[PDB]
Amino acid sequence: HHWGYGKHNGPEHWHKDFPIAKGERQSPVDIDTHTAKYDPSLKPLSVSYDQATSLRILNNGHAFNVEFDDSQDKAVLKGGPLDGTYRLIQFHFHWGSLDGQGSEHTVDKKKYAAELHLVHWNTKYGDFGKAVQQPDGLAVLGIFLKVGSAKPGLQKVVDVLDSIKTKGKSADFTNFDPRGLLPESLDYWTYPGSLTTPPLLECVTWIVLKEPISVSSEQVLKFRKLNFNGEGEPEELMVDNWRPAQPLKNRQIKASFK
Ligand SMILES: CCc1cc2c(cc1OS(N)(=O)=O)CC[C@@H]1[C@@H]2CC[C@]2(C)[C@@H](O)CC[C@@H]12
Ligand SMILES: [Zn+2]
Repeated sequence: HHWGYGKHNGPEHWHKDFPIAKGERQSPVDIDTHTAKYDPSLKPLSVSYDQATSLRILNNGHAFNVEFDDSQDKAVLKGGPLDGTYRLIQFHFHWGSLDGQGSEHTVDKKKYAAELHLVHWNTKYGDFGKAVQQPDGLAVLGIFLKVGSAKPGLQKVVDVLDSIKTKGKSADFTNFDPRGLLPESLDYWTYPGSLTTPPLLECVTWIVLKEPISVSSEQVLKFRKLNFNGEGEPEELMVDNWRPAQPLKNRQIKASFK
């Protein structure tokens, strides 16, 4: 009876195994755009993905991860609120059963159809497992998806999903360029928070882009054909794999823009 997103093991249950669920810097949150404060002094984001080396795509039973070779500085995030250099290790998404829900963060209570998480770790901690133990260990770039025009740079991801339908399946996934998933603007909101799934560690500097990307109805429909279950187990569609907004508590969300 491990954690998931169902009635009996979903977000309202997680605190029993992971009491930090009720902690002081949990994610996601609602971004109240009127209350976020512009922070001049915030630096421009630097996203350097030209040498990114994707390796594999994996269905892990709650999402699918596109994993990268993070054994050298090849794809890094710097600047913004960040001190130092953070290396891209993977990206994944959260999405809904309907276009009207699926994002983890909300904007003035608005839910998007999905949310992309580009996960990076602070190189001063040597590797990802040590980084998640630190309050400034990770930087996650969050990008909202709305349904409209297709995102051509997403299509290679969509087309391999048939090969990783069930939990534990993986496939080769080389030469994928994550620059094709970024919106035009890098304007962002930032706040200190956590992993959004168990173990809910409070190790993340969240950087959430203001501008969503558009994906087509057919693209997000293909996400919804994935399974939470393993092969040969009863089929449960991988949909609504999002945690709802958590209390902001004693945090201020900062904006990079007026
Ligand atoms: C930031 C991406 C991330 C990493 C991890 C999870 C979840 C992720 O999603 S999210 N939405 O970006 O927060 C949950 C499983 C975690 C993992 C970090 C590494 C571990 C903590 C392992 O040491 C033990 C369980 C693993
Ligand atoms: Zn995530």
